[PDB]
Amino acid sequence: QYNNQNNFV
Amino acid sequence: QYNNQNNFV
Amino acid sequence: QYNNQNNFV
Amino acid sequence: QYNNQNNFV
Amino acid sequence: QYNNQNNFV
Amino acid sequence: QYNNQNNFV
Amino acid sequence: QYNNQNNFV
Amino acid sequence: QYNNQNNFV
Amino acid sequence: QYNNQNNFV
Amino acid sequence: QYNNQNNFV
Repeated sequence: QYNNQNNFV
Repeated sequence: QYNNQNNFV
Repeated sequence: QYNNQNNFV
Repeated sequence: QYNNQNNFV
Repeated sequence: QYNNQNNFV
Repeated sequence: QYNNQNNFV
Repeated sequence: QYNNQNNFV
Repeated sequence: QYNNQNNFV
Repeated sequence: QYNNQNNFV
Repeated sequence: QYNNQNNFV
């Protein structure tokens, strides 16, 4: 299981 | 299972 | 299962 | 199962 | 099953 | 099974 | 199974 | 199974 | 299984 | 299993 999340402001 | 989410403001 | 979502503002 | 959604503003 | 949806504003 | 979709704005 | 999707803005 | 998705803004 | 996703802003 | 994701701002 590969879980990825990223936020760029 | 591959789970991906990204936000670009 | 491949799950993908991305938001570009 | 391939699930894809993207939003471009 | 291939599920695709995209929005371009 | 070959599944292909592309969007060009 | 080959699954491909690309978006070009 | 080959799963590919790319976004170009 | 080959899983690939890339975002270019 | 090969899992790859990259973001370029």
